[PDB]
Amino acid sequence: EELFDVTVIGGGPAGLYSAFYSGLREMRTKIIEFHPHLGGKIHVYPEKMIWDVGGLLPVTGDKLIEQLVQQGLTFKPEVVLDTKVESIIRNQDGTFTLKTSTGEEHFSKTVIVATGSGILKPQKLSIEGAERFEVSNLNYTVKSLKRFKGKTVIISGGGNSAVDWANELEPIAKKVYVTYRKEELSGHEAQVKQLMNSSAECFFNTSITKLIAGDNHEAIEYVELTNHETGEVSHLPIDEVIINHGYERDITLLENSELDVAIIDNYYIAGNANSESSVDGLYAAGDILKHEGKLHLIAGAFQDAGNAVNKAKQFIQPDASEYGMHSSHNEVFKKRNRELIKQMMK
Amino acid sequence: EELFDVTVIGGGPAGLYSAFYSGLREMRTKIIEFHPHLGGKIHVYPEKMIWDVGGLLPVTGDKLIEQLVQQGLTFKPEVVLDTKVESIIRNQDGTFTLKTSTGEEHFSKTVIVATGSGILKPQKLSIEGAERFEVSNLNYTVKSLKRFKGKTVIISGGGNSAVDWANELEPIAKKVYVTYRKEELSGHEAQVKQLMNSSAECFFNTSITKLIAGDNHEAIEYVELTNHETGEVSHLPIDEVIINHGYERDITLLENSELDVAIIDNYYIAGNANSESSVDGLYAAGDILKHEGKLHLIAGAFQDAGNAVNKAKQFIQPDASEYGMHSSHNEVFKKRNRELIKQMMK
Ligand SMILES: Cc1cc2nc3c(=O)[nH]c(=O)nc-3n(C[C@H](O)[C@H](O)[C@H](O)COP(=O)(O)OP(=O)(O)OC[C@H]3O[C@@H](n4cnc5c(N)ncnc54)[C@H](O)[C@@H]3O)c2cc1C
Ligand SMILES: Cc1cc2nc3c(=O)[nH]c(=O)nc-3n(C[C@H](O)[C@H](O)[C@H](O)COP(=O)(O)OP(=O)(O)OC[C@H]3O[C@@H](n4cnc5c(N)ncnc54)[C@H](O)[C@@H]3O)c2cc1C
Repeated sequence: EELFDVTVIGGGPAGLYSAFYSGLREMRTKIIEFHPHLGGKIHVYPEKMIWDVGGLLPVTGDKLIEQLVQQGLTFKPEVVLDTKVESIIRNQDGTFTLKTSTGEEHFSKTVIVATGSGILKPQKLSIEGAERFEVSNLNYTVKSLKRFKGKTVIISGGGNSAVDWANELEPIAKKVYVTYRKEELSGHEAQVKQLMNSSAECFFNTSITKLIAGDNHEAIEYVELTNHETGEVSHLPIDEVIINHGYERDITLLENSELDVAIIDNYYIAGNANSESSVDGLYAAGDILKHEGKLHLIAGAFQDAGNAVNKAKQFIQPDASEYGMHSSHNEVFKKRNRELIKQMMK
Repeated sequence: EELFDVTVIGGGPAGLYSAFYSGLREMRTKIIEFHPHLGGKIHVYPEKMIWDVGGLLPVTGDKLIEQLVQQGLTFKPEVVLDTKVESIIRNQDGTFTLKTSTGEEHFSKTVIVATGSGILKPQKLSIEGAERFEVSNLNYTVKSLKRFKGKTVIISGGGNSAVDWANELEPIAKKVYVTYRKEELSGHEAQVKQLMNSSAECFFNTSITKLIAGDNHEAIEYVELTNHETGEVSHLPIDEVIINHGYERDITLLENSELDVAIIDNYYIAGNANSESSVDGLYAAGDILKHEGKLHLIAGAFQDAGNAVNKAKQFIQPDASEYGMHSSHNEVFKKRNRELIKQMMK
């Protein structure tokens, strides 16, 4: 059949390294991700420097996502993006059937749940036809600090990530505006006092009411603002717009599944130090995995993934070795290394 | 006193990441390594490509040692190189005294044992004054493939690690010689048959009996060979000499200690999923740590190290958080990020 050895639900660090290590151990591997892009929660902070991945000199999240996606695809898994896994069923023969929000079905000998803290969607701007500018200069994350160098940015919404974004764009942007719909910027008073003594201009009881494209482009050239307590309707020229109205979560995967998988605190999968859940051949890796030695770092996701994959290989092939062969000596990389070495000699 | 918070014994991946994460959590950190150079077992294979470190695109061991050492020194720990720790003593107050082969003493609130598989020294060539040529062209490891491009190398010894080197130098070197003192090349018949089908010339019952330097330099220009069954004494011009007569191990650290530490299989530290040993404030990380979920990868060294450090911080400061703050938002990196961002904006 179309029966995979290992199917990975989720495309963040845990899922990607599962796909990678599953390929290192020569299993037919699939990875299913909700978003149209792989990478996981790091898409929430692609502009920050990341210092605590073992062996990485500091990189931005954006560059880290690049490296992880490349590593996850080394063995060319079946990649199913734009797909919400809706439920997991354990068949009587012991294999698994994954049902997507479409009803489409996937089949696997083992499943590695790497859904992290779930499906995150940024809450969209409820302005008529605002999606036109998503392809240009209407953002829901700070994709990179350089993107905003010398530009004029307005941030809609307060608190959440808003105060933190403004504080890191203040020394980079030409000007930073913040518009909040309440009275006080809903952060913690530690970082809101630096925001107000510095080069950020705040508008309270205001919201964006129309995105005005250029007569020459389709980028946002001006923005219309509206006061909720006085009533004034002003216009403002900007180079970039960033929306921060929060995130929507979807964690329904395991509730919607008929599986006696043990769950901690109504969300996390109750696992052991080897990433095993209470259902045979169903493993958890990454933020979804909870056990007494779970390390709440990206570095821990790699360990969960490797432990999960190593268990899956022996579930499928009992006489398989219990540990994967070190990459430095694994012939699985012979041809790939061949070209890399040929470039190393100039 | 000179009482450190965390002292790390061993400077490989586990030790290096312990020092880093110990610095991330703002503890006075020391790291002690036997060799003149940090890096650990990766120095045994600095010429190989490493694919399975989470988030690293394939890089050589040489480059990985570079990256790990830089990360391990991020917070400028006290680095004691060229130093063998001989024993660990638990003081009455619960702190620790580490005694070096000199008798010098180090003091710590916690110890993180990251000694891997022990102190490794390559078995030296027992030829009079052969160490003169170590600084020139007599090597005991393949430091890099490019070093040997288009060169003529003689490799002494015929063990399984001898055969592996020749097979990766065959398509790079101009010519490869292999000399073994026994009758049959004591590898496994899988790669020993590949050795003989190519441009590698083997000499059996042979060993080097004198190294002949250049009259103009002091590198080895010719090498003297001797047949152990015929008796011939031939001479051979070579560019590089590589000795592979095996390694000497030193694992006496935990036998020499009067410490009630639980040891598995007469070597490993018997730990839990949080890198705790049976002695309070004494942690183990990396290849020395054994427990049911230990991952035998560099990737696992990072998890062991992080879990150990997080436990040490709470051993030293009970009210400290049990998880270290994520690097992407940790003010401890403010000044360093300041400089990096200034370079990122051109
Ligand atoms: C703001 C912030 C900063 C951080 N900074 C650091 C740092 O500096 N260093 C560090 O080590 N860690 C950091 N972390 C932690 C790090 O983000 C997590 O450890 C890591 O992202 C967890 O990886 P994961 O793959 O387990 O989960 P995730 O990264 O959340 O990946 C889950 C993926 O699976 C998808 N998914 C979920 N449910 C489904 C479904 N039903 N069907 C299909 N796909 C689904 C999601 O869309 C997502 O793409 C930070 C976290 C946050 C929130
Ligand atoms: C040939 C080979 C290839 C490998 N390839 C891979 C690969 O591709 N991927 C992968 O993930 N893993 C690989 N590994 C495994 C990897 O090398 C180990 O997982 C890793 O080195 C463990 O790190 P460590 O810091 O725990 O131990 P080590 O690397 O052994 O570090 C221990 C350090 O402590 C020092 N030390 C020991 N005793 C003392 C003492 N008493 N006083 C002071 N210092 C002391 C030692 O000199 C050494 O520097 C490979 C291993 C080998 C042997």
